[PDB]
Amino acid sequence: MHTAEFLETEPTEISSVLAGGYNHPLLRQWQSERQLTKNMLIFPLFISD
Amino acid sequence: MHTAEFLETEPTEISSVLAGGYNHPLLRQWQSERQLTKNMLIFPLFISD
Repeated sequence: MHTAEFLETEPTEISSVLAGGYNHPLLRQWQSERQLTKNMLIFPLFISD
Repeated sequence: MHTAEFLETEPTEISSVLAGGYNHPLLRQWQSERQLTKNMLIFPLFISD
């Protein structure tokens, strides 16, 4: 029977674990370099004669 | 009479003029690396037994 194989692995290296920083919704905001504010938007206008 | 002296100056170098970037209130916000949002604040709490 084709069985599910599992390789022999070593203990987890701390340096591989990044998931501790983006597992919560608020963290996904915490991870951004800069947040989006309304006073960041420039609306274009096309004036006609 | 002590009079107000004024030295002989050359034409303005563009590279001296930075004022074009912070003369408006909204520009003072435009100049910040990152804006302050409410979801950036962590309120401390001291729980008692």
